[PDB]
Amino acid sequence: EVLEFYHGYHHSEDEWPVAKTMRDLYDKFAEEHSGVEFKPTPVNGDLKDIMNNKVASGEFPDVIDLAGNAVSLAAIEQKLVLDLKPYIDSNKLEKNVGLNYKQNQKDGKIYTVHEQLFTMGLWYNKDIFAKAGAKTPDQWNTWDDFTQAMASIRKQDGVYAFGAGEPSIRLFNTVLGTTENGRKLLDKPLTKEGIESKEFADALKMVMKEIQANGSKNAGGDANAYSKDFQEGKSAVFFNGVWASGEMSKNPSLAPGIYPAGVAISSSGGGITISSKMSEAKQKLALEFLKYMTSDDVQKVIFEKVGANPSNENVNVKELSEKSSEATTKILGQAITQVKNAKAVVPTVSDVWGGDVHTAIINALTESAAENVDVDQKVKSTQDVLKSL
Ligand SMILES: CC(=O)N[C@H]1[C@@H](O[C@H]2[C@@H](O)[C@@H](CO)O[C@@H](O)[C@@H]2O[C@@H]2O[C@@H](C)[C@@H](O)[C@@H](O)[C@@H]2O)O[C@H](CO)[C@H](O)[C@@H]1O
Repeated sequence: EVLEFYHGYHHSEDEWPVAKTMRDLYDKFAEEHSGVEFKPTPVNGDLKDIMNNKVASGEFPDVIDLAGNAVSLAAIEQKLVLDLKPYIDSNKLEKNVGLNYKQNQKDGKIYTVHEQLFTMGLWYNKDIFAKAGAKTPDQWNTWDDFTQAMASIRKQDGVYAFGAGEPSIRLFNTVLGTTENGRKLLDKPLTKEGIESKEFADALKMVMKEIQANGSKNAGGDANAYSKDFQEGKSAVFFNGVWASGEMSKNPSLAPGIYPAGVAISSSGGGITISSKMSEAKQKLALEFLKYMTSDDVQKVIFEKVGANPSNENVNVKELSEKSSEATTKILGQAITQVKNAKAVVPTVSDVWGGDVHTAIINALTESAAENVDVDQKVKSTQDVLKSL
């Protein structure tokens, strides 16, 4: 028997050393293991496609690491996915899964566990801000402070303010969390009245206006294609998580911050997700793999080698940052501490409202960058699109 494990760590160690570290973690589990063999399969392209193509025709990949992506809602309805909570309970792994335990709980059931937490503030270039005379992220008490800082930076040439596209939903996600009503919207699945909802409409409009001011030229991509520009000093701010630290530590000009009014993103994300339709032996090896990726020793590697925030609460991130000589581990701990000490913390749209709502909002924010789009009627048509899904 073969247990197929799909992940997105396909990168050569020369393009992203983290991928190689992860792959070393996986086939070390394979060598550790009986009558069922573990087979890691690195996916080049969309991980959601592997899942969704199997969900159609009523199946599921044996094991998939969704890497922050949300579980298919159709997969849960058809119970293509195993409930992980009994095994966690049961093997005393509440602390090992950390934030996943409460946040990935859907009616007392856990369908996915992310070994790396979706801990997300933002990144900014200290030199570009200083030169523009722009308020740094710690000075952004309101949305208007952020937009005024962005306007100042655009008065300089050679640099654009920020990358828009996928990163622009992080602005929507956090600006919604600026009021109590917006925060409770992100506590439940999305409803028609929630879409409509002055807070939902205002957030949409604020961000779209800023994305349009940011320029249509600067909305053609995802976070991965904006990272290079930021490392090279071509942009002022970069909306990505703490896990960016390894790529970020190379340029000492760039620093962690969080979003206006002291808001940060703190969610689990989708992670290790396992099929319901397997023999007893490969189901228990798959749960053994969850146990492994979530163990004390692996999570130390998750923090120290992989520059990410571990799900395991037994790993002392601060003390490890304390005793490290690594620049990566230093700003990693700094970035995590900022999110942990945010005035308000929100989950990702993807986690709470699902992958479809995530994608629809990203598309609408991207489309709004076009110079000929009226923001008011775009907001209205965006909320028209959300109600239908
Ligand atoms: C769902 C989502 O918004 N994912 C974005 C995000 O993903 C990264 C985080 O989930 C991080 C947590 O520490 O783990 C990273 O592995 C993950 O990166 C992505 O997934 C892995 C498996 C690889 O395929 C990576 O190349 C891929 O980026 O952040 C990235 C940018 O850092 C993207 O915006 C993702 O869309």
